[PDB]
Amino acid sequence: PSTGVELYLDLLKRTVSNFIYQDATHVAGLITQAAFVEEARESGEDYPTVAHTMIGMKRLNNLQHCVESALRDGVPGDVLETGVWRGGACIFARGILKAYDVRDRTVWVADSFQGFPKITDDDHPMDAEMNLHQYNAAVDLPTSLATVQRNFSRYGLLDDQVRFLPGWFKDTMPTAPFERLAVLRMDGDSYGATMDVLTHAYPRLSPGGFAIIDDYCIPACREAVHEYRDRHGISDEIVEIDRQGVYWRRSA
Amino acid sequence: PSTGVELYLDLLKRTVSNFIYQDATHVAGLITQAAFVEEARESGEDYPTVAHTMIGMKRLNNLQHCVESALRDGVPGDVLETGVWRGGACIFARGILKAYDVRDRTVWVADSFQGFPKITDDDHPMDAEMNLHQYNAAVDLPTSLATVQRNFSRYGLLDDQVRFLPGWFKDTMPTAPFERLAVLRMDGDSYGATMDVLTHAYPRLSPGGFAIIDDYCIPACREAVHEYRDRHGISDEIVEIDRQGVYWRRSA
Ligand SMILES: CC[C@H]1OC(=O)/C=C/[C@H](C)[C@@H](O[C@@H]2O[C@H](C)C[C@H](N(C)C)[C@H]2O)[C@@H](C)C[C@@H](C)C(=O)/C=C/C=C/[C@@H]1CO[C@@H]1O[C@H](C)[C@@H](O)[C@@H](OC)[C@H]1OC
Ligand SMILES: CC[C@H]1OC(=O)/C=C/[C@H](C)[C@@H](O[C@@H]2O[C@H](C)C[C@H](N(C)C)[C@H]2O)[C@@H](C)C[C@@H](C)C(=O)/C=C/C=C/[C@@H]1CO[C@@H]1O[C@H](C)[C@@H](O)[C@@H](OC)[C@H]1OC
Ligand SMILES: Nc1ncnc2c1ncn2[C@@H]1O[C@H](CSCC[C@H](N)C(=O)O)[C@@H](O)[C@H]1O
Ligand SMILES: Nc1ncnc2c1ncn2[C@@H]1O[C@H](CSCC[C@H](N)C(=O)O)[C@@H](O)[C@H]1O
Ligand SMILES: [Mg+2]
Ligand SMILES: [Mg+2]
Repeated sequence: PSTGVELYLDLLKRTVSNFIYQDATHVAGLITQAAFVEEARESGEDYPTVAHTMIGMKRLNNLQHCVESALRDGVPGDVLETGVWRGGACIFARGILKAYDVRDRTVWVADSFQGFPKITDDDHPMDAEMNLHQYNAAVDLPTSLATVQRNFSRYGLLDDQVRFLPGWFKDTMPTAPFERLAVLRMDGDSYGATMDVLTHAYPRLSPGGFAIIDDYCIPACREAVHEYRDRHGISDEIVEIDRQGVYWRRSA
Repeated sequence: PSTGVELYLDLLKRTVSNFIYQDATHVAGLITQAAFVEEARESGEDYPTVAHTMIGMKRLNNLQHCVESALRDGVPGDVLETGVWRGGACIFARGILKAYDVRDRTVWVADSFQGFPKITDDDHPMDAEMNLHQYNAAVDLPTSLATVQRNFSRYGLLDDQVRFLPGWFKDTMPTAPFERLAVLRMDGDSYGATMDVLTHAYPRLSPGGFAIIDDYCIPACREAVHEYRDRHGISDEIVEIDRQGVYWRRSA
């Protein structure tokens, strides 16, 4: 990075993922030690105790790629992340728009702001077995709307181009008041959250727009992706980002 | 802030002072609670447990003012900080040069890298009384050269335009290899450290350059400043920054 924009976006990635102060990770899943590990934060594989995003540098770089490509190529629409936790990825998205002085696109921040949902008999069997709800406390996942707003304000990026969609995706997505998306970033882990958002938000993704599946390594997530793509006859190349995420670019 | 440069430098200030994650302060001096207090970090009056600078937002803004004015006005010379702790103010200084693609100026980082010196019989009576050495561990002040280098690297700002002057100022300043300074930032607290640097570095401060006295609220520091100014017939207006620091701009 040499230009002001390049320096800003580089620093913003380093800051939301907190390579700057390198906070400890929660101990959960495959992470058995609390110590900061560079490689884990680089590929977004730990559970930061303090950092504002857990998606890591490779998926932040991907988000930047997708937003910049949409801007460059004149792909119409907003940016939506479904599953935002402390807000770091959406903060970075808003910063990208800020850096290029884009005044006519919005970052939509969608989340229960309550962590993973309690499982009921309505849930897909794979979601029920996985029961993501059980690790809400373990990785400090429930994060209120007020806290996420607090966090945008800390980098000076809380403004009218950031809009919030509080609630469960099955409830908020069908009538969410955006008309077009240039980037749809899905990070809700489950079959349910993935299918909710593909069903109700993907049709508003512009041709040339990007669909990012953060959690593709999770079998329930991946099953929703393939079910949805099969149903709609979507054959757009699935491109791998790191050990967790993939994306495709919508051809039509 | 709206340009890439403005956004970058704004974020860099917020990051080195850690308004982003808002670390606790040490409980020392007039600070009686550990909790982050916005006003205290804004004015640089606490003792951050994690942040890379303790000078606060107002004195960061002042440093930016002085460096940008020197660049704008074509004042020749490098930037020197005497007393750098974890390096945050010097990191920010390097960032300013980076933002404007300045390739012909250096940030000089001068410190014992060991905290305040033990008092000897040679010390000024006010320094002996104050005995700053007593506070080293309490506010985690001793910070090694390796750690400071580590810290610049985290921002991507460790390069050949950052040079280090390890040692006591009375030892390092008289023969420090720089020829001219555009900004001289003094943050060594004591009569001794202030007089060391005024004596041996100030004569290399260019006309139009800036002399920043971070610690002017400390009587021993202020005593050195007026003794030095009186000796050299310096009458340049002393301008307040906040409740600790002042600066003047050199006319003669
Ligand atoms: C710590 C929280 C995570 O828990 C996990 O990562 C939980 C992984 C469990 C422990 C695994 O199960 C174990 O596999 C071993 C090979 C054998 C072991 N024996 C005893 C049976 C067995 O316990 C995995 C394989 C369980 C299966 C069902 C699975 O795929 C679980 C996924 C759960 C992911 C949980 C949510 O993590 C999310 O992962 C995404 C990839 C990230 O992007 C991020 O998404 C927002 C993250 O959210 C915190
Ligand atoms: C905890 C470490 C600091 O300890 C301090 O901050 C020391 C504060 C002493 C205790 C103060 O004295 C007290 O003032 C009260 C209002 C009343 C109280 N009664 C009993 C009289 C009285 O004790 C101050 C006013 C003493 C005078 C001599 C002074 O200015 C002290 C300077 C010593 C500063 C110590 C070093 O702090 C440095 O202060 C600079 C202003 C900062 O920019 C920063 O510089 C690098 C910082 O370094 C950690
Ligand atoms: N069905 C659902 N409806 C709404 N939010 C959901 C949901 N299932 C999971 N979530 C939310 O999905 C998020 C997954 S963590 C998301 C990580 C985030 N993108 C980052 O940058 O770090 C959590 O905040 C959780 O509250
Ligand atoms: N006589 C002396 N010679 C060299 N370094 C000294 C010194 N007296 C004090 N110091 C150093 O002065 C520093 C004061 S703290 C400086 C704070 C720093 N400018 C910031 O941005 O946060 C300490 O790092 C200490 O090691
Ligand atoms: Mg994920
Ligand atoms: Mg000071």
